[PDB]
Amino acid sequence: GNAAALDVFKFLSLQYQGKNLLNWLTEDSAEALQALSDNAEQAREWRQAFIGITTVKGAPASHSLAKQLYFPLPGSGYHLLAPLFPTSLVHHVHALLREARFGDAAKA
RNA sequence: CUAAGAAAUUCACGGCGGGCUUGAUGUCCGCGUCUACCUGAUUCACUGCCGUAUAGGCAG
Repeated sequence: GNAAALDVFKFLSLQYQGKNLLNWLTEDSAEALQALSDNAEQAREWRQAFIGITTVKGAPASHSLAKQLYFPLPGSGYHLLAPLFPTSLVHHVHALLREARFGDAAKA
């Protein structure tokens, strides 16, 4: 999304009590939905806004510039199989490679 | 029915200034290489004659 809009993500990435405020907003809790408000229904619509950062917006779509690749089924069929780029897996493998190449226990 | 399908890197250029690598040196003792064979498979497609012949035949 927008790079100037990442203040919401820096606000959601806080580890205030023992966990993220995101997962505190997923489950029903008394400390949740009451700290950030003085009205009830306003806190409900703020929850339904703030929990929507993990929900896909819009109809499912893969662009013409995106990749989608037929896969033959065992009987006579095909599935379209549009693959996406795993940025979390690339970030995990990239962190593993930087830790194995540049880490303190590797430099030792 | 292929991480499918698509694509102009390109223009120009002074690397050269200079130089002592030197001395010195024990390679060295010793040694069983034997054994046994078909080059011959048509392996020399030859030399010459009659004929105008390259076509064809003939002699040794």
